[PDB]
Amino acid sequence: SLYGQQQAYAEPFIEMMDTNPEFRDKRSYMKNEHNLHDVLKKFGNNPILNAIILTRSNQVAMYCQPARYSEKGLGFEVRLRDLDAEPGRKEKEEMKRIEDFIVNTGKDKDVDRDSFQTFCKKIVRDTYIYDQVNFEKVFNKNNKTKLEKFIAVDPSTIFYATDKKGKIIKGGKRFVQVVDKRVVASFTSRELAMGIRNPRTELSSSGYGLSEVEIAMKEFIAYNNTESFNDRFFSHGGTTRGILQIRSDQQQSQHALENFKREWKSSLSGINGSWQIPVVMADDIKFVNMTPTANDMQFEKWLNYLINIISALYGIDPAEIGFPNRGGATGSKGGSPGKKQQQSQNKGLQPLLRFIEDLVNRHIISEYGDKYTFQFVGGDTKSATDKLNILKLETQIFKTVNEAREEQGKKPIEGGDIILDASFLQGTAQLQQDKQYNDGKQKERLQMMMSL
Amino acid sequence: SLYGQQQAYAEPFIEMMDTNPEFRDKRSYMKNEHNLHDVLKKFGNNPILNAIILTRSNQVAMYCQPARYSEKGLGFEVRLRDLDAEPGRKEKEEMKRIEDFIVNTGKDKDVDRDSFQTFCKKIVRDTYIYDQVNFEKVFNKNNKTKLEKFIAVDPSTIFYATDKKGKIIKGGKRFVQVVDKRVVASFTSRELAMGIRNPRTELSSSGYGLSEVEIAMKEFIAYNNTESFNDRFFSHGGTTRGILQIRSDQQQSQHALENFKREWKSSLSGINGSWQIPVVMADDIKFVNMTPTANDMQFEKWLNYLINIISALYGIDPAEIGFPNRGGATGSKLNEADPGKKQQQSQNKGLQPLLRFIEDLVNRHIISEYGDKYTFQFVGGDTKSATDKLNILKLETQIFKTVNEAREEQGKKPIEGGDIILDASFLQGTAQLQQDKQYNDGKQKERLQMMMSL
Repeated sequence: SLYGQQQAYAEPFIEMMDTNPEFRDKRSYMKNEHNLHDVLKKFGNNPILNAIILTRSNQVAMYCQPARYSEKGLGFEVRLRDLDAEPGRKEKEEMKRIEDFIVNTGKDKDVDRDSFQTFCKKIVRDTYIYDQVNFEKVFNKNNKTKLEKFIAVDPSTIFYATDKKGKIIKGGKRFVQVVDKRVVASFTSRELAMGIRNPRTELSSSGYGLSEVEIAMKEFIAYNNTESFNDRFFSHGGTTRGILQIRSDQQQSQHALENFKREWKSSLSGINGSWQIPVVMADDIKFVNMTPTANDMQFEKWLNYLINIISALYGIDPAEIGFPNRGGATGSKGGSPGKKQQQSQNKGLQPLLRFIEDLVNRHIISEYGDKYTFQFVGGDTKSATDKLNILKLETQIFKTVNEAREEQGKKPIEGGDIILDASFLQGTAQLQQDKQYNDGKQKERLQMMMSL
Repeated sequence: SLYGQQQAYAEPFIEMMDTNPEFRDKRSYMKNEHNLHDVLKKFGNNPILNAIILTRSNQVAMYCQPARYSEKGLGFEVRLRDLDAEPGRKEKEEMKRIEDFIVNTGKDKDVDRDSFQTFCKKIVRDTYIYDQVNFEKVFNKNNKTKLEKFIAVDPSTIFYATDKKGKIIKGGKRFVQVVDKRVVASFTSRELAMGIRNPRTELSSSGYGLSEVEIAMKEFIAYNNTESFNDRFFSHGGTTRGILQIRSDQQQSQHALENFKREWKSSLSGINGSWQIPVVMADDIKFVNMTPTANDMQFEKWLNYLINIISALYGIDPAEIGFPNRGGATGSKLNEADPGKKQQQSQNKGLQPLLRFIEDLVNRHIISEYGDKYTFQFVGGDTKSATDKLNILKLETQIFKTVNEAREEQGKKPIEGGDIILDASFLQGTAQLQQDKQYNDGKQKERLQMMMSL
């Protein structure tokens, strides 16, 4: 079963003729193709797709460091789930250990291992080429319960394992690694993650993702063709401006024509000849124009249209990648945190972050139990000025001088323990007199009782 | 009956020729077609439709996390229905358990199961291709009353079951799953949800939805045709600029012409020849122009028009997805969304229906297992910074709260000299009442002294 025991079928009921009984083929949407990822691999050098992949992975890479050590607060943090909890002495150390483990991508430091930055760049590339991310989790050999490493794996090699009955295996070796159409490794669901951004209920989708390269493939081909078309003017074209027709009773001999070429080049070529005019006395002379006087690129609008579509599918502004955004160029105003940057982050960048977070939470942190959470966190506008303004209000509303000083680690002072509000002091000054009056009243009552 | 016992007929009175007596066919609007979803499946790879599905699903995905654990408050929450109620000790834990269940899409954690994000993405795709969402509810095998999982199911496989009398079944196995025109499963109303965005009273609609792909189908075909037209210039066309006519008393032999081609290419081709001019002494030479000097795409306006219609049907801005809006960009217009003029309206139009629909399904089908006291809602963020909370309390402490009540609500110890409102007039009042007491005390003591004297 794909997910679990269910009475609705979630896979093709009749076993389709997969090339191998042991794994599910990555069939194209129309089933016209069974080796889709080897098709997509040919586009991994596409300049537009790589410009997108690089801009996204560069943006993501800024978040890879822990926020804990980043004084601006920008980065990631490992946190307790409940916002209301205060972490225990051991919990704070466990959270710091998990952060360090993530940074190092493993228990020990090892310069030969990918950093978390390299891991994130890898899986971003994999999402945007294949829409499939895989990383293996390696447990300690002596203690299978202890996680030691996680390493990203080539998604083109990972396939769903299938039972002899053509059903996808659950509980067993759910995944296999296939190289040269033989199984070179196998994995449980515990040992290998799979992440997909564009899921489908479609039975024949067989649980695989859906690459934007597949959807946009016609556009990419059209792009390639128009680029080659515009380039071939130089590479293969005739740039010849025109034909100089000279005509007389009979054509000149080849010798005559070649020494006419010598007179020409010796009199008119380069800078040296540049402003001289030939005199020629042929019976008639004509020049036939074969090209436009001013050549430029063609199909610019077509290109813009294509790239606008591809950008809309990927969720990126064409102007982010050096194209006009058709229609979108008008307006795009905003306010507030940068007017446009904030929404251009919303478009795409936030989903990718939350996808990475989801993968990490499901696969890694779950080894440590549900009390913790991994989240990326942006900065805050909480400078010393802002914190002092906030506390300047809290000290009217809540905080005595000594509570504030204690929060700074500064010794409480005699004459603290007071709210900085004149009404509070007028109250205490009233109550003091009230106390001294009641003391007098009660003492005089007692003295009267003793007199009687 | 479709809904229930009623004296008005809600279905075609004469049984229409369904392919199978056992289930109602998904007839096309005009009944020109009986396998409509197999038609629509061919459009599921359309780039425009996929751009819409991906943008909407990505927007929805951000709400999938619980608000409880999300410090910006953005996500979903499970809540009591009444705003006036205060949750009991057990209710808070039950709500947290239900939230966790939703996140996990089931009782236990299982990496093999869809997350809520994947579920929402799936059902969004299903709504916009088919206008039909289905997910099965799986109960515990030992206790049929205990829900364990809910899983999204391929809507193209789900059909209404029909009695032998052609009536839609109610109370029994209302639904069947059909694969290869054989029944592979059956379901009660209890076990499978159906949600539809575009209902119709039309008797022959038989309770099925209405896909925008059906309505827009002509536009999608026109789009495909114009795209193929523009592409075929390279793929299949003659790009030939023109014909060089050279003319003399008789045509050259083929050998002569091929060594003329050799003189030409050896003298004029590529960068090497790029600025040389041939001299030719034919009797006459002419060049016939067969194409425009400057080619570009055609029917761009037609494309914009088509996509404008499709966008208007789906409820999305053309300019969200890289097309001109033929409603002028300044005509589209203290806040109601995330910042930015473009996004606020398309946010309203797309998300608020879609979100409220997803909520509707969750509430009717899942939460109803726990009874009506709870409600599921998506929630946006809030403008409740420390500054705003301090401003609010700075007013509440003038209007309501003594220092000690405020501090206690923070869990901070009450202070001697609290229990007072922070207003000078309040203290002047209490100082008055104090003097009043001291006066009445004096009066009463002097009354007592006179009475004892008297």
